[PDB]
Amino acid sequence: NGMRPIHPGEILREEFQKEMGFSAAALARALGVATPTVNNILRERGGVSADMALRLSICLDTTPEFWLNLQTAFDLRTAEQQHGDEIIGSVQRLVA
Amino acid sequence: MRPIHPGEILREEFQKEMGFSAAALARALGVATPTVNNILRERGGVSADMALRLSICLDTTPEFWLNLQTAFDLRTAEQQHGDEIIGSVQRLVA
Repeated sequence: NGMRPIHPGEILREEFQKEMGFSAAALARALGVATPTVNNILRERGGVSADMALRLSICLDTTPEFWLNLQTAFDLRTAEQQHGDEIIGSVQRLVA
Repeated sequence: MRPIHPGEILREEFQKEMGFSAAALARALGVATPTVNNILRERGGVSADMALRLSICLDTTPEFWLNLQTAFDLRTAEQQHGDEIIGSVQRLVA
């Protein structure tokens, strides 16, 4: 298929939210961002930016790489799933 | 630590080394020459799609490029909005 893309919002929701019990608005206030931004990420609609990842790391006690690496892994897995065969068929390696 | 754009690594460690033109790279990548130039000139970032293309083309992993991009964006964010971020975020209370 292969392995399912994991949106950072899934981690935010399943591992942080489900346990700590915060609302979207509560998280937003602590992040210093607007609630709709948080709403987008939790619903896995919007990605995590460098600014957001820094905010999350302070707010939830993580590194900011944790979040951006989740984002790029998701984005890569998605690009592979969506465009992987087309890319493999159209790119030539360059050794000189 | 100041930021390193992935395009600098593409330009200095691959282009300068192997001596290809921007156009030759774009042809091999299956993309437009201005798309390559925007990275080489450090005006734009490397997307997942571009990272995949580069990885095939230059025998790298795609993560190699994305992690360079992630590092650049974080370092940049910290350098320009770090104080603003520290001043506006509170540890969430469980």
